Parts: sequence; C-alpha cells; structure tokens
Amino acid sequence: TRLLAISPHLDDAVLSFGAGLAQAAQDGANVLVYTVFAGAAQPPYSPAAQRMHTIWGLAPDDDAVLYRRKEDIAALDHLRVAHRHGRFLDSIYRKLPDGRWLTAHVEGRQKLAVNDHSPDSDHDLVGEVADDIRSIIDEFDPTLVVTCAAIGEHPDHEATRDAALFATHEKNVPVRLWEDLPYAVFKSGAVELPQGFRLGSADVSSVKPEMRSQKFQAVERYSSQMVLLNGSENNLFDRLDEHARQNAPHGGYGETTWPVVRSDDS
Ligand SMILES: [Zn+2]
Repeated sequence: TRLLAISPHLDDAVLSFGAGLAQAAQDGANVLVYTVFAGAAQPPYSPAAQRMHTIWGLAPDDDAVLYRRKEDIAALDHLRVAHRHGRFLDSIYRKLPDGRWLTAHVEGRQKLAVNDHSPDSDHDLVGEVADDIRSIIDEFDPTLVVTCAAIGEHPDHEATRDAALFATHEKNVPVRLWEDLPYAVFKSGAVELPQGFRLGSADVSSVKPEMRSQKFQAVERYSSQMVLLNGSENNLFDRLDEHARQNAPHGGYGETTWPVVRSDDS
C-alpha cells in the first residue's frame, strides 16, 4: 500500500486525516503527504499577508512559509509519515495577471476578499497543479490518493481537489476526499465537483484512542495555526471530538471520507 495524501495547505491533511495517516503507517503502508501550496514566498508581502503573519504569531515580514514548512515536518514526523513540499504560492501571496494581489484586506471586514479575475487564470493554476500531481504519481506510484473535499470553498482547497481529480483520472488511480476540518463543523458539507465526478457513500473511520492522541499531538505542532483554529472558545479538540461523536454515537474517534467515482453517462 502506497498512500499519497494531497494537502492544499500546511496543516489540512493532519487536521482532516491525521488519524488515517497515522493508521496507514502503523499498518505498514508507505505514506507520503504532499502539500500543494507550500511554495516559498518572500517580501514584499501584501497588507493582507502581513496581517496573516501577525495572526500566526510572526512578524509581518518573517519567512512564514519556512516557519510553516518546519511545523509541517514536525507534525508529519510525529505521525511517522513522509512529507513533500510543493512549489505553489498560497492565495495570500499570489498576484493577478494585472499585477494586483489576488487577496485583499477590506477595512472593517474580518474575512479576506478575493479580487475578481479571468476564467483562464483559474484554469491555468489547476492545470499546473495537475501537472505536478501527475509527476508525483509517476514517481511515487500510489495505490490510493486522498485529498480534500474543499468543504468551506477555500479557493486553494478547490484548486487542489480539482487538480487531484483530473490527475488521478488520467492516471487511473483510486481517489478519496476527506471531510475538511475544522471547516465541516461550520458548513453544510455539500460540494460541487467538476463535471463527470461524484461522491460515493461515506466511510466513517473508527480509530483507536492512541491514534486520536497522535493526531491531536500532531495538530499541536502547527503552532502558528493554534490561535486561529481554537477560536475564542479555545476548543478545537472538543469541537473535533464532538464532530466525530455525531457521526459515530456508538463509536470512538473517526474521520469521514468519500470515494470519488465517475458519474453515469460520463
Ligand atoms: Zn487549508
């Protein structure tokens, strides 16, 4: 078993699928977690990115990607799994064809806005990511790929998911999507996939207490994300536990995943 996890950002795979990853490694699978939007970034940073760096406990002009890459390696090392850091820039670092930043801070507004841009630029990014995933599939030869459902509709999550669907389809490799956490605690769960793909029946995993502990300890390695993830209740792990309990009342901890299959008539 060769399991390739494809994470949009440096944290998503562990938050969403860390128990699954840790399980797979125990069961003797060869596990690699490739993060798409782990591309090196350097100043000048946008006001929005500088604001994010501050929220992450860094100075505005710190090399945030380096800090986050080191966190990811610690987290994945804790799960006893391999890492691979991709070349693509997080949405907060990307520019539009016209030279504007992709993402902007709006005075008063907490949530960051995305600037309008052409169909083509979106298409091009997904195409590039798909190219890199195809290359990694050739190199690593996975028997299973897992990536995000993009619950919560983060553009980087949607780009990752779509690129993985295209690449795995072309390469004829089985693929599953995980339930994005903690996003799924606040969103309906429904997603719109690219034409021709659909979700099969959910699997809700059941993992031993030791794996839950390992997952949660691994999440803690992402120091930069802790304040953001815990919120003003300081209750990330409680919310994750409650979410799992909802989906398995007579169970222990678990993670929801769906197989992705081809639609009828496609
Ligand atoms: Zn993410």
